[PDB]
Amino acid sequence: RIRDTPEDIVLEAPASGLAFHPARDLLAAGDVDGDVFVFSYSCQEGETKELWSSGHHLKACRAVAFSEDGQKLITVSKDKAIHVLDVEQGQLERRVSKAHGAPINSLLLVDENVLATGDDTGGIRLWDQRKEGPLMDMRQHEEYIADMALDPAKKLLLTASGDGCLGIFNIKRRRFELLSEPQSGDLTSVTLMKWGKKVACGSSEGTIYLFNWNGFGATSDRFALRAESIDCMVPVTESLLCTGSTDGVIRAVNILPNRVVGSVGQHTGEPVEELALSHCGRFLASSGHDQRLKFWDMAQLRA
Repeated sequence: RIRDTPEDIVLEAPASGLAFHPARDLLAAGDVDGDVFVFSYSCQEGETKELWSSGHHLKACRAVAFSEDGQKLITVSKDKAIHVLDVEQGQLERRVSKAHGAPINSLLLVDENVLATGDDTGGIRLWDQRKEGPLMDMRQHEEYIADMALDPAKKLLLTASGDGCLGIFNIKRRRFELLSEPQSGDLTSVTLMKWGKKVACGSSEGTIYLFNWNGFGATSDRFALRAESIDCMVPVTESLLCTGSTDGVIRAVNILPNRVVGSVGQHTGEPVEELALSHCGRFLASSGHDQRLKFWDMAQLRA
């Protein structure tokens, strides 16, 4: 009998890296040991299987992303390397060792050639797969790069840091633009909302900060959740996003009107590490310190 969502995936180690394939029912995870798994998921009971694993990283895999063409999975690690794996069978195509001088925490694919990486000391690098060495090396942030987001127009890279600042970098000019005023909370998460008009940042105090597009110096608005922290966010619509917190609860949050819509689900009393949205829009995945990937029905929520 086929369910509304795929069954839970049980892991041997908790995963901070999580991403959905842009055209196939595949979910990638990277774990605290450094291993990388790709799972073929299905709403049919018992039909969700491990497709492949890759154990090439030497330390914790902090982030993973599928290329837009669906052929590659790019991964970054505490081992200070970037990996490029083939989606067919997880074969390592490329390892860039000592890509940063510190552990890498964040990864964003700009286009088929260009990507950004963020490290635990706040360093940003931009890469082109066609060119040896970084396009840009920018160290204005003072603390870890938690998360990054991309201008729809692909001109600006937005960074959320533990230093409490939103960072702005110009990809095309290869330069630093500005750091926001620092917030009291560490900025754990950054996502574009309202057709690219608003930047929403989650904080270590359980606050969502809003910035206006091209008003990046200071917040235009803010509101608190009834949660000690927000540690991950993913947009579901132009007005709805989902948050994960250290209390293990996944919340649906509306933006302007700023309102918590409800709890989507929980990893009972275990921190939520990361969220991702299926290429079809139907499923939210959450990765928890309970060592589970859980799938949530977004059709229910989108109404």
